Amino acid sequence: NTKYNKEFLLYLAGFVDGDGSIIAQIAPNQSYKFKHQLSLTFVVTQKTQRRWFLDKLVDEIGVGYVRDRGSVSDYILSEIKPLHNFLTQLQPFLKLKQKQANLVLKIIEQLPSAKESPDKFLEVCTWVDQIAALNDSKTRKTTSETVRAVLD
Amino acid sequence: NTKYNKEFLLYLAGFVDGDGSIIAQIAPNQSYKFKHQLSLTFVVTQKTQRRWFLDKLVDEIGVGYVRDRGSVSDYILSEIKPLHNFLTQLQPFLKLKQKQANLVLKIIEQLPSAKESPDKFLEVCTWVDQIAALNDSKTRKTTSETVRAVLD
DNA sequence: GCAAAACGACGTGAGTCAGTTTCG
DNA sequence: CGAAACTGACTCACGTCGTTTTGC
Ligand SMILES: [Ca+2]
Ligand SMILES: [Ca+2]
Repeated sequence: NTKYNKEFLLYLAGFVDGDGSIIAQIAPNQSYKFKHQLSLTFVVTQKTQRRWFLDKLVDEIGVGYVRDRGSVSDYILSEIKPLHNFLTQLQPFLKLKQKQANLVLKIIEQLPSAKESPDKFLEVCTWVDQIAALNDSKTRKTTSETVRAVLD
Repeated sequence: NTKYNKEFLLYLAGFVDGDGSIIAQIAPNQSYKFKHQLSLTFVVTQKTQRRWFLDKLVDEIGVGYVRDRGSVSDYILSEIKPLHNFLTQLQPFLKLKQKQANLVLKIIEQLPSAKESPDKFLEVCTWVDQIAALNDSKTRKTTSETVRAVLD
């Protein structure tokens, strides 16, 4: 559990509100109990000629990694534990994505419960819909309504 | 000559490195002694549905305004001296556009003498080429090069 | 004659997902 | 099984200028 400097968090919260992304997804995957994986992702996108900035975040956040997708690169942090510790500290400084940040935090906290019950998992999927709605979601396919139909 | 709150500046700098833009332009205009106006502009672009964020900036920076362009809107600050005061205080916290911010300040401090000497005017235009160089310039037409219309 | 506002647009540089695979 | 990586791409939401006009 790394403790982050407020100055670094204040700046990062602004950069995140600008070019960052707090994403919650429901991925159909037949190897999971309820046939769907609950995926959470903290992302920061930037032109690849500026990847040093993203490479810099890896070092300062102390976790995560950068992937190059061509003309653009992404800083990615998926690990649940480090994501919770990070978002807890960043959250109070966010202005545009504070809500989704808190929704993610809530989900990580209900993960073990979600795995125990179909109605809890369904409820959590509902947390996901709200995050998507808060974002500028444009190509979403799997919603909680998709997960419900899975019943029988 | 307002003094801004440190934390407000930390966040804004991040947001600026994210969705902002420090623009320097040489705009051809016959009413000017040297046939070109030196234009400087601080801009923050955002989806129109999130215009509220841009309106809040107007109040917190205490100068400037927001313009609508359809799906997107912009917070714009062109006033030379308030811009200088603003950038001076923001500059120390920028990480991706700190260079262009300093160039703009340097350009401002030098405006009064560039109008005096044709060669000074050209050197300062060099400053705007540099700023464009630092940004992700893609549709630029007027450079210190074209300003060699001075040779006459 | 120049500061500052108005108005418009190119070509991305992002955001926000989807789908498939890995392996403790 | 399930956390986390890996590979992929749609649809913009931006960035970064250009031209023209207002106005003291
Ligand atoms: Ca943005
Ligand atoms: Ca950006």
